[PDB]
Amino acid sequence: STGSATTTPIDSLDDAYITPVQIGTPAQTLNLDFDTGSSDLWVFSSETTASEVDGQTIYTPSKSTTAKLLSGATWSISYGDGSSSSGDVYTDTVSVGGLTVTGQAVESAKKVSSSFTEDSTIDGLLGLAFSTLNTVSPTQQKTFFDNAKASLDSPVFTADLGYHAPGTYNFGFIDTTAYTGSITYTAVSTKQGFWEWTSTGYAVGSGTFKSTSIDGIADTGTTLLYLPATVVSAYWAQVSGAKSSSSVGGYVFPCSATLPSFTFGVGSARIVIPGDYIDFGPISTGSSSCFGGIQSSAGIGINIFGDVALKAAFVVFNGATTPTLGFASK
Repeated sequence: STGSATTTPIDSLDDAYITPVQIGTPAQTLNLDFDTGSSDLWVFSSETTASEVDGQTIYTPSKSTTAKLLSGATWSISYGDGSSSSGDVYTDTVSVGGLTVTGQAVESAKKVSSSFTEDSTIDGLLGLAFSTLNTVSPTQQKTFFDNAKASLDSPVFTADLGYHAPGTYNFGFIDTTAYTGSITYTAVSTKQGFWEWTSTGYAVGSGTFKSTSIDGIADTGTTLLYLPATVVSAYWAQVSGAKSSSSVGGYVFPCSATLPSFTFGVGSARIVIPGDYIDFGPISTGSSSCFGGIQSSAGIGINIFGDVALKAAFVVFNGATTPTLGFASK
């Protein structure tokens, strides 16, 4: 089997992407944030505190003939941005782009933090990291990809995110028309539960490539590219007037600037992020200070190849016995 679904930016900045997911019988379609940096499929639901729902589409398990409470199971998650959610668990039929998993754990939110409430476009998350991070207790549950893997033609999914445009998530096959050149594959460590790999270096604009190992995660659930402070400082030094602002919370730059590209290494291959991908617009409406899309990871504890980096590539998440990642230009 295979599945193919379109993923769509939630706003004009590509702050996140949403993909429609069918849950239950008859289907209830919710728009989920596919997140290769976490491992819970959770949804706004009929059980979510009413004051914490503001425009999202909710899953109502009582209206699904295939929904079953997973007796005794609860979940609770905190994300790297300070947001959180928690609730109980059903099993139900979940389909993505024509690919169906029966008995998928669907984590029903009783509580969500304010950042989720305030984002009416995201009805929940679908985690695509390794199932070792799944928060369900006392019986940890598998991700949608883990449950589907055995039935897939090939044990892979691919992320093809668009710049200011829709893209595609494919399950079970590699669309050879979706990229240029060849896919370069690189080793993955699953020791932290993430799609963790080592980039071979970087370049700023037309500058020379710096060979240096940068360990990081391929994370579709993070908007920006978070890299070591040395690398980020070298990038922003090429933009006149750019500075790190503690009050804003990162590097800002004059909105009048033309940004240079940023290149990262995948083995001997190179992925070029055009400068425009690094512009996240005015820090506040009407401001002439613009927020940068490459930021320091120094306060995180890990480097994060988020959407800014991933949208420049066709990315293969290879879930074979020994997982690997693949990157191609497109």
